[PDB]
Amino acid sequence: PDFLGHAENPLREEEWARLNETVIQVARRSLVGRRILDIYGPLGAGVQTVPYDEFQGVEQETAMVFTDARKFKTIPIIYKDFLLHWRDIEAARTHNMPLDVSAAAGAAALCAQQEDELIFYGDARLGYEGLMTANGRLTVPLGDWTSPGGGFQAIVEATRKLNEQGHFGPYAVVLSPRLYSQLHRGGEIETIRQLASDGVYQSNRLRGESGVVVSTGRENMDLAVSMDMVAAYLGASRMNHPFRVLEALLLRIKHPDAICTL
Amino acid sequence: PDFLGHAENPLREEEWARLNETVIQVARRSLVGRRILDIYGPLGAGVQTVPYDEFQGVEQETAMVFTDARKFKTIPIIYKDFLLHWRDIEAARTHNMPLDVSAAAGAAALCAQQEDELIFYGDARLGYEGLMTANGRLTVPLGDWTSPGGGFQAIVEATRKLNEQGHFGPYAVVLSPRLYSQLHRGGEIETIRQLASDGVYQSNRLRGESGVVVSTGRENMDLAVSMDMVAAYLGASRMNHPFRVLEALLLRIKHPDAICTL
Amino acid sequence: PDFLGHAENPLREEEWARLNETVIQVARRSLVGRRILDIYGPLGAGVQTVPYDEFQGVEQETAMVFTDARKFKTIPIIYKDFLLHWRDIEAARTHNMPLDVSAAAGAAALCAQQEDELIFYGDARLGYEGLMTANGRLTVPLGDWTSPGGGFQAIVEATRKLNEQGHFGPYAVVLSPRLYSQLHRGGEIETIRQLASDGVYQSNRLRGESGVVVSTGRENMDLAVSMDMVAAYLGASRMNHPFRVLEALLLRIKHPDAICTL
Amino acid sequence: PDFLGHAENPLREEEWARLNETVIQVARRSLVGRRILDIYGPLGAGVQTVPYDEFQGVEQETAMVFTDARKFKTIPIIYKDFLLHWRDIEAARTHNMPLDVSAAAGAAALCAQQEDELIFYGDARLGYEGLMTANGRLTVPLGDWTSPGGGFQAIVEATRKLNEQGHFGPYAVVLSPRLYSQLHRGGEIETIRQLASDGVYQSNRLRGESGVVVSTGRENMDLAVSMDMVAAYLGASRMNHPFRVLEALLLRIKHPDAICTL
Repeated sequence: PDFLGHAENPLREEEWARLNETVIQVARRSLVGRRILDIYGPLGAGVQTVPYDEFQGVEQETAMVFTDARKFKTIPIIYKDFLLHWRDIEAARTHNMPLDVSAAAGAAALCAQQEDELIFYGDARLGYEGLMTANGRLTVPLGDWTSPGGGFQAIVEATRKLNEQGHFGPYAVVLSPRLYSQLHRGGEIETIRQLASDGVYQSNRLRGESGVVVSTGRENMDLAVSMDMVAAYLGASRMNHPFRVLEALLLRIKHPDAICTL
Repeated sequence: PDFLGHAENPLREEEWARLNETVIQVARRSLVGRRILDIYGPLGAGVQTVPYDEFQGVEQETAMVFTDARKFKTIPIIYKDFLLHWRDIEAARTHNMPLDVSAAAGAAALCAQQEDELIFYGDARLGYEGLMTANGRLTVPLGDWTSPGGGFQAIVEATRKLNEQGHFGPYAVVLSPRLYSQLHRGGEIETIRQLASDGVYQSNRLRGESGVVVSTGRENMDLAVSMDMVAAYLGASRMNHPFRVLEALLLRIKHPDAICTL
Repeated sequence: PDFLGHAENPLREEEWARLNETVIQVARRSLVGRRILDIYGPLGAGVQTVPYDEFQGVEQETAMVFTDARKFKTIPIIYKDFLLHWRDIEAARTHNMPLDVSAAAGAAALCAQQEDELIFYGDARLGYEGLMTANGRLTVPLGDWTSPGGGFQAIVEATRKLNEQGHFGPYAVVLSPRLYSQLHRGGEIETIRQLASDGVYQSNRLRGESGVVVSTGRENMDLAVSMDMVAAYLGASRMNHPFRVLEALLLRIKHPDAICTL
Repeated sequence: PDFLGHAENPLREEEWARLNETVIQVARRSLVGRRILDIYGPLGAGVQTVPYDEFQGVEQETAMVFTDARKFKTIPIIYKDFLLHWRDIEAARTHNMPLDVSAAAGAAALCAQQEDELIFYGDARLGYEGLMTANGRLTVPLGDWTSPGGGFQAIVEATRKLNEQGHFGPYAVVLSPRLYSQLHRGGEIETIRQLASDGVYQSNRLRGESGVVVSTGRENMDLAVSMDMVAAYLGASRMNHPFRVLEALLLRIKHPDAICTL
């Protein structure tokens, strides 16, 4: 039975691994920032604060007191809860029928949307900054995208001004849906991907007529992931089984002038 | 100790088996419908819906689409909660003294009363029907039971009219307490048990001056039991241990004209 | 799978044995003639004709030709068909859930009703006789059963006249429902069971205000059962599985004056 | 010989596996909904009903009765019959020559056409809904597709309105042949595949000047496949061998506002 008491493990090893791979594949399919940002590895669930800066480095009958000049920030956690019926779990095992993980997929999609929202825009009340709200970014006037080549000229101007401060490298462009739906002239996206070697992507979190061009590289910006998106058991409730899809991560912008918004 | 942390199993194997047999014996002692109904086996906790009908059975350059004409209904669950103190459980094991299962017995009795109520009368809002509320039943005018033989004549009339549609077989009679308390003439119940071979029983769920005669048989009516009455651990609360006596079952009336109410 | 082709055995050994025991128990619960008749054993499915009489027993330059004076009669077969869905059988095995045998139970009940009808009344067009239609039976005028002891006096008269031809022995009485529903005076059935040692039974096949008293014994009447009631597979149809509950048996009345109808 | 009697298996293992792979490849080549829908696994032939909703989740001297609020629907079966001559099967084995499976291929193609018809349009008499007939779908006025970019603008409007309710994600567009034959301006399909990441497909079941855009994901819509398309033996007829290509599946639309028809 295994349903007549509180359980350490309500699902079998294969059921947990089908819940985890579904969560991971939904996250990979719905996340856009992981394709333009470098990951500072999976640090571990025990890591709570990370340095937001780079380490620079620095007696007469008195000892010296050395304190790190680097600033530290705590890693936020984004989570979403869902529930599984116990009779459905009993049906998976005794009938030998697959388990439905639609609730887990929906929770993972919502958590991945929240992650991209946090990456592109910060919070302004917990101290977190985003790519579109960082201080020091380079901002270029927008141009008429309806004309053939207006978006190309805007990207050229953005690239040139981002170059003028010593940031070149492969470039990555992320555009709002309202800008992305104006590239209908033909293969006009392919003549912007030749200036953006890392890629041109569409982000639904971007609001209004806005886009961003970033000079990629670990020296400019990282995504410190304390723990990757995963599903965890919150303990049985009233015979039913609640689970939580959670991920802990932070965005570190070390060179705020490597970002150029439109 | 085993009380200093959350537990998979707060009771020992013998304690669980003394809780389960007490629940089963209370259910058997307090249930009347299991003596007049045939059980469609213990289907399992994974079974959630069952067919309410019997399977009857049923190209030109086009494939055919076959859908079952049988109707399906979901199996209801009846449950009752009780609580066990942790110090009392510690006293069972360390003092080697029996455990008190009075709360479990009371919960089982309440759940068995609810089961009989659901069997005899449906719900009318969740779609469930009962023996006294089914459409198509055969209803006979009642007679004066105070006179000697009035109940016998009522049962004879009920039997004859139930016969007139091809339903004979061993007959089972279930009477309300107010009808059962009117058989004081002597061994008058024993001259009705000779017409009802399956038995004459008393049911406290029956309301008013009412009774029922059923032509027993799997072809006429079944009691699909997804899972038998059992006690399950709902997880530790604040050091204390809540348990739930639960049973999942449904009543299937396939020949509604095999039932005759008084 | 085992459902992707025509099958020798659609059910497992345990499924066949649960179909067979259900058929047998329904037959035993619904048959009344097997309690008053002696069985001439299970002869076998290969037996088609049986002698209807008892063997009594019976040269000048010419051989003699001996032909048995016993008459022979062919054993009738009573059958009823039902159907099982293939998806339900697949659900029994893969889900490990019990199989529903309600159709088999209904077919067995109908076949058992037909058997009792054939036993009590013959056919008159295939040559078969019954207990209530045999030539030579002893018939006694009926009496008013409403009066206290009228049925007892009728049975006494029947017993005395059945005695007057050398037939005593344990007596067996079978009454119609309309006669059986007139024994409400009290334990009046128990004062007739003291004259009928084999038993007083109720038969729904008997029509009108009629009953029968038989002097039991193999020398007077037998029930030759070529094959007992059993379920057989008629071969797959269109993915679905038809089965047949069948029984082959005949009633042999060797002393027609050992039967007394009311 | 093996043709002189009824057979469990008229074909050899390799012949069955060449009949099954041909059926599967025809289904894969002729099915379009399996490329835009997520499959709720092969549940098994024993599964007959599935929940059409998502599980949400929910004493005083009285037990509580809990009934699932989820609605259940039965899984339809689509089948097509074909026939194989016995002399042709004998020729496959004794001559060691390949077997012709053209009839199986045709039956699989017809069954796959019926599956797509059922997916896109329901039945309206058995309770099944489709992508083009669901209640709650988002419907956008159509535009002149002859003009260069009219289809692109229609898809942009559909995407924006489907976005306005919280459904973004990879988008999948399915168009009727009469709409698909109007993309002759050049690589205009490739500038709509940049807004539909899951793909733009053509469906012959769509009628008139109609198309659909769906926000893919298990949380929005699934295709519960009880059993995949397979060929089964219906039993020998008159020396000849009939087979049936059958598939049991249902479409589950849990978020009807994730669908936008043109």
